[PDB]
Amino acid sequence: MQNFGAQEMRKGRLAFVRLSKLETLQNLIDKMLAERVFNKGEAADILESNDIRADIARALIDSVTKKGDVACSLFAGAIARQDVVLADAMGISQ
Amino acid sequence: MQNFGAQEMRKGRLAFVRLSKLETLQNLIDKMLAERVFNKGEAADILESNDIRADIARALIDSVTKKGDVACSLFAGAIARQDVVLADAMGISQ
Repeated sequence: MQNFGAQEMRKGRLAFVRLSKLETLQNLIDKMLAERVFNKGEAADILESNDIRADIARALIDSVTKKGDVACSLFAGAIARQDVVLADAMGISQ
Repeated sequence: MQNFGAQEMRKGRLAFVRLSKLETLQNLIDKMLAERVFNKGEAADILESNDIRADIARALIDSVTKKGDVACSLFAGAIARQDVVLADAMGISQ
């Protein structure tokens, strides 16, 4: 441990949100599962960010589609090379 | 090369939003940058509007803070062991 309470964690919040790397966040969450601070449901919730994920997907595919057929065709080739199942669900050749 | 234009891309839109993994999405953004489909400004619009990392960080530190001082102290201990810059910025000594 360290002697560092909730008052001190509130004062450190902005730095933590700004500066923490994603790899650090995943390890911290695993460490709080190992210490029994989190149960699996809580860790799952913290990790889940499907709404932002889907919003990234909308922005990406909408930016591609606006550029027309040649961009869409490059995009579809790249999807096939990245995830075969997603390509197949979309109608893309593999 | 595929011939997979905008029409087909719109018909696969809902599958792409629901089924894409986050790592796929980040890879595709890099690929579309590589292919000169995007300029650096476009690839950053997509990502900077939708920071999953910041979302995970806020949910994490707020779960810990609400559990009180022991949990906060364990959390601070693990931060110090992970990232010395984060630890220094938040007031944690190491």
